[PDB]
Amino acid sequence: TKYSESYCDVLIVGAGPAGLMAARVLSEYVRQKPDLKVRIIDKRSTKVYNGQADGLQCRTLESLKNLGLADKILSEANDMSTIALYNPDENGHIRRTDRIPDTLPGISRYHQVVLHQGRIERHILDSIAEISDTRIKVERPLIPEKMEIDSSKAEDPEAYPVTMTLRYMSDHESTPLQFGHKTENSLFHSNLQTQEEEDANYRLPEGKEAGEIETVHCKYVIGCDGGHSWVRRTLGFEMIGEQTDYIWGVLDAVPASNFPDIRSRCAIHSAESGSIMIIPRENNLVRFYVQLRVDRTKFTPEVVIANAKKIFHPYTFDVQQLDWFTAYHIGQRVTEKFSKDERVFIAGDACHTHSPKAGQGMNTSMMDTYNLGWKLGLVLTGRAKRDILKTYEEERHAFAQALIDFDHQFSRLFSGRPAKDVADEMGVSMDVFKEAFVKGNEFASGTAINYDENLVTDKKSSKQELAKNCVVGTRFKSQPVVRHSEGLWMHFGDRLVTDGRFRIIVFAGKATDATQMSRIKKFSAYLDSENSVISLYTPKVSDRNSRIDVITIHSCHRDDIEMHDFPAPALHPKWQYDFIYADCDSWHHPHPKSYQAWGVDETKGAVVVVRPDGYTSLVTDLEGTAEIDRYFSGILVEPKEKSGAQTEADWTKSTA
Amino acid sequence: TKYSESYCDVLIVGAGPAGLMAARVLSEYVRQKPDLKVRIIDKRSTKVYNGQADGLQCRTLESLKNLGLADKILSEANDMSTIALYNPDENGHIRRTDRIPDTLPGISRYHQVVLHQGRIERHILDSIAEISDTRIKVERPLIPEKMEIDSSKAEDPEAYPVTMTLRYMSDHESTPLQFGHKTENSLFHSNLQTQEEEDANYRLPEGKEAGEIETVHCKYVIGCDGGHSWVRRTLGFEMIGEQTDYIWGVLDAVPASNFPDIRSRCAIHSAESGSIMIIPRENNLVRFYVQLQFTPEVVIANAKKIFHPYTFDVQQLDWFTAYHIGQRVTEKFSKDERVFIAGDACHTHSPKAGQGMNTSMMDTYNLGWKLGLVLTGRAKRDILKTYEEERHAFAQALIDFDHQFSRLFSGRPAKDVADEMGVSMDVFKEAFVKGNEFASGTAINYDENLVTDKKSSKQELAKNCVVGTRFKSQPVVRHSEGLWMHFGDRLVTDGRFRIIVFAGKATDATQMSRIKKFSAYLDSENSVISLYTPKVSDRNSRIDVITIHSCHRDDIEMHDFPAPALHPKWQYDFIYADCDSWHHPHPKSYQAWGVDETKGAVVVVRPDGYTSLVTDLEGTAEIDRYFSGILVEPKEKSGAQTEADWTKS
Ligand SMILES: Cc1cc2nc3c(=O)[nH]c(=O)nc-3n(C[C@H](O)[C@H](O)[C@H](O)COP(=O)(O)OP(=O)(O)OC[C@H]3O[C@@H](n4cnc5c(N)ncnc54)[C@H](O)[C@@H]3O)c2cc1C
Ligand SMILES: Cc1cc2nc3c(=O)[nH]c(=O)nc-3n(C[C@H](O)[C@H](O)[C@H](O)COP(=O)(O)OP(=O)(O)OC[C@H]3O[C@@H](n4cnc5c(N)ncnc54)[C@H](O)[C@@H]3O)c2cc1C
Repeated sequence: TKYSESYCDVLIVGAGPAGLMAARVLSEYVRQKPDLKVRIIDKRSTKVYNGQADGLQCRTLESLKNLGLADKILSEANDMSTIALYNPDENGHIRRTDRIPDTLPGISRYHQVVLHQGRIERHILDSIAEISDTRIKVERPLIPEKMEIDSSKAEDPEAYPVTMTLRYMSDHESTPLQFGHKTENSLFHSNLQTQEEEDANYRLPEGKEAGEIETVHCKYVIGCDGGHSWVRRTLGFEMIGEQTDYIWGVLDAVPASNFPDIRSRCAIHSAESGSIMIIPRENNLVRFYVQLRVDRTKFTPEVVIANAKKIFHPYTFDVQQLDWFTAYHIGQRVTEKFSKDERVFIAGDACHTHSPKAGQGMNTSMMDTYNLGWKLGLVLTGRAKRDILKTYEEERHAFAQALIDFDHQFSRLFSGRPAKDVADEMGVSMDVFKEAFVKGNEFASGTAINYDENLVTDKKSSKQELAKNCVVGTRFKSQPVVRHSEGLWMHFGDRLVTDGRFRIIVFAGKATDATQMSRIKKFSAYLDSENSVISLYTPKVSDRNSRIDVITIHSCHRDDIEMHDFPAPALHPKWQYDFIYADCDSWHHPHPKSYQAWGVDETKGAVVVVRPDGYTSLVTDLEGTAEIDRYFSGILVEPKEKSGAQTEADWTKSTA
Repeated sequence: TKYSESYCDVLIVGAGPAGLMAARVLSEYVRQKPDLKVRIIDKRSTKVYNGQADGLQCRTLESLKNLGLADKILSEANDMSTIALYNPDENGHIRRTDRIPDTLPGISRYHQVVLHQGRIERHILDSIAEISDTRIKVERPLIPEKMEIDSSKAEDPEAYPVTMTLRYMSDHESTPLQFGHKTENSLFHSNLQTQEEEDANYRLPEGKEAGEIETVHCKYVIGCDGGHSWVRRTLGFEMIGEQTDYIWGVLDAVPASNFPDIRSRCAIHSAESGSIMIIPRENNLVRFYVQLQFTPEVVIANAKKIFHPYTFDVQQLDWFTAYHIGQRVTEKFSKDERVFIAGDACHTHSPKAGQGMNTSMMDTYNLGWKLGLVLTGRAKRDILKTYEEERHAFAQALIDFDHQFSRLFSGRPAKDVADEMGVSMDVFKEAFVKGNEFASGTAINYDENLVTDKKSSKQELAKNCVVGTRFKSQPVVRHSEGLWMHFGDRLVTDGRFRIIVFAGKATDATQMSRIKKFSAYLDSENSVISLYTPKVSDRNSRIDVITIHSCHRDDIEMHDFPAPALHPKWQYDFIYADCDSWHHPHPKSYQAWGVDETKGAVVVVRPDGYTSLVTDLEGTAEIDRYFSGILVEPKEKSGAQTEADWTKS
């Protein structure tokens, strides 16, 4: 009945974790250039709880911290702390054989935590509201009906190569089934749903007046539409993998059990009834993953509870209150392609589906659009070349394959029967299981990713040895530093606010040394010069740390050198105190030995280039200014009016 | 005139930090007994929005944490970290001669932080609304005109001995602060901002008209009306002390300076122009206390002289004031234990160690729980005497400290070794370092009194848990999942007393015998748990019994401790361990608490977080006697524990 037409820079299809992270990242570029139009749609109402996830891993939290979202999430989430392993003994009774750390010591300053997905979303929704000044909001219930891509306009910055036809649904079309169960349940969301049903349930019924069918001309489209992604199926992107018939059930409940480790993360392998994974949650809840075509109507809590009782034998297990529940089969799926012309992208469950044994979904799916987001943002504001969009798929698809590989094995070890004795070859070795879990915990933290050389990751021009624990292509790891301004001891990763800027981390080394200070001054003379990356890439009369943020971490105690002993304003910006940090001893903490943790020489230092994303992309010395120019030349687009050579007088000397 | 009459349990005059903290603590007793009527009024139309008090010290933050208000505050406040001391050369040039820590290492897990008073107020206002489920609201602008006290009714529980006559003020009769609420650029609004903005409109409680005069019959009145207190003046309590001729100015600004330590806390003694104290704040602001010889320009001119030769300009100005160096304190804090005073109303001093808001909230944090327990029929009225016994001596020590410190800060630095009129910079440094212990608020030691029992304690069983001092937090490992945490986070301030059971080496058969015997006491018909928890109420709801043992959690289970006495049914915030964990070494917390690792001890902590009794597992008679002098037995006691051990099938 109503036919409409409009244009937009980005269309995000799906407002789950992936889609919302995409919106949150894009919001920053929308605030810098308010003409940009970024829309995000969902086809579901908010009346049926639409979520299922609860775990946030180490690198997700470091990233959320850089988006200003971690402290609010951390004030409510639960740190499970320990993984207690339970398996049958001589007589087949389950007992605790071991305990391993839920997060690996030293891997990150943030530990994995768990929290209701709806609270995670709310926090991301508030941030989007703030960063976009309420301008970007989820539109629902809306659903794409057609997608037409003109591959001949793909490299044209003025074109709108993707035409999306959206249908405005009815409240009833947008409401998912609940299969007759009283308890709020996300068996709709569940992966037992079929993509057929996913499309069939939100379909314009028969007595059918689409309320409105909108023709949206888009520069870019991001498909964050889940497991059965319609965006993926319409691009023709196959998905390799096959679903087992191992079936598990999920209970979010306030338990009433004598199980000694009911409040700890646990793995329970029973002799013959299946496994359980306990995920202790906030506010007295505990999540239970209980091992059990399937008729979802008959899939009740009761069936799941009866099976959990068998697995817990001889400990007791009862539910005091049940908030939600689901079911899922064990299966792994991945696509080979994440992009169609670097115009239509898929992210999140749309690209990779797997079991929840290591709670990786929401994590990986937000990290996908955290990666894509800054690349799209720089492209959209005219700051970076379109070729950086190829790095999305280059970096994230290999990661999804490694994710599916890890889940493939971990889910099967988790779902198999434990070996009775050593001769029982077709049982699961509990020692192999422990080994897989410990090894899986490094991968599952999200902190071990190493991106292969690409347009925004330059290994070839790097002297890696100058910063040995700052491996190009890996996340720039936070380490404690002492802010020079007042002596505040802090995690340096707090300083890397994600807002589209690249960083140049200047490890000034032993700045009191006359020879080292000569190198530092020469580097700052480069920075101040007419054609440095600072002068070239920061728009005329804009702040010189507004595109490329130049931060100095030195090796001296702050009693031995002043901030004004560093070049001003190249390294010591006028009346600004978030630029000079020190690897030294402080009132409440010992010398953190951060240069050493970063693998950098304490006397000579190094220069490390970090992406907007927080991933190290270049490692050189203070003399490697040509490698810095070349790195930025292949990525950034020069503003129409450049800042040019630094013309301000040293503010620390100047009399007023 | 419209006239009205009503009754209330507590009337709080003054909605500054003191009053708000009183409302916040009383809110909990109101939630437990919703008939209680607690009101809080104020003569200013709106809350403060800028400047004024800005310092939060260690013990305040520990307490705020126990009230669920520290993390919100910490997410915005600034930790000044260092104090840089500057004094003149031989040629009279100011230079940095030293740096000392802003918070003393090891003194607390919280460091002093700074954040203006409007933010604090916002936060205690939101807490109040949440705990009291919006029932307790600041009524403003209203002002008392008369107070009549009937001392012959002081000990009658049913009486309303204090009659307050209140007047509803009009928008234009209330005096607004010059640096008021500032609308936020943009369309986006968080709730702080939204709350801030409605708070910024004049607005009598509903139906009330400016001019309306209300006669309020009160059981209790708390005057938190500030340095010029109308309540203290009406009570006739003399503000004893002297006001010097030293005058200082204050600037809350975004500075434009080449001073190297502009973002650090600093003390600057200039040769002949006076002193400066720099207090580096949140969001690029810096607070400057500038000694004068009025408007902001006069204060800037003087700061330029003191900073010579460094530059000093103001990029933006958020607030400003001037005051005189002076100290004043009352001898009494209470009239019949019916009308109390708290905060600046009892003690005023210079802001050199930003003690005002800190001490004032600690006053009503102390008074509050005592009033709360009396009002809910849980404690006897005699505990109210301990407010004044504890807090007035502290106010006297505060004025004594400020008396000396403000004078050292406002004097001209000694040129020579012979310059005796001048201030010795070495004496100054000593005073500051020694002042920092006091100013943390963590060294208070209350004298023996009804709620603090030193005589019946065996202090040696817990040597760093000195009766009368705050029960210091120490890292522990929650046994349920192995979470490493500060144990003080567990002492939620909500009116409960704690019994901290240091179970010691629980795997020892002899030690477990003592533990079980203690738990048999707890479960017995006449224990403090059975006597003081109402029939069918949770047995940790009045006296909260927490167990901290010395074993690793791989060596003993939670269900090896008596259930439900020490291991409550399906509840996992009771058993903690002094052990090694995944991310931290063994904290050595028993040793930090000065408690024997094998034998343990039993420490009783007040609702307030102050230790009040130290004994051993056999000292059950001392525990009974301690609680019998304080608590009132409910009409229907819980009696002996009758639940089966829930851990056994
Ligand atoms: C039981 C269970 C527990 C899990 N636990 C965890 C855990 O703790 N940690 C973790 O990281 N992961 C977990 N996962 C995985 C995680 O839930 C998903 O991987 C994650 O939600 C993927 O997010 P997404 O944004 O890509 O897609 P989804 O979360 O599926 O969201 C897609 C969104 O797009 C919408 N949509 C779909 N089709 C259309 C359309 N055609 N048009 C418009 N909108 C559309 C939706 O209605 C939906 O809001 C768990 C999964 C399950 C099954
Ligand atoms: C103008 C000013 C400037 C200050 N500057 C500083 C500074 O630079 N540094 C520093 O550390 N501290 C400063 N303080 C001191 C500090 O703010 C207090 O120590 C702290 O707020 C604790 O005080 P209080 O709660 O007891 O009283 P206050 O904070 O004074 O609050 C008293 C409240 O009661 C009200 N009131 C007063 N009379 C009546 C009445 N008759 N009826 C009803 N309500 C009434 C007021 O409107 C006020 O809201 C300043 C205080 C003032 C008032």
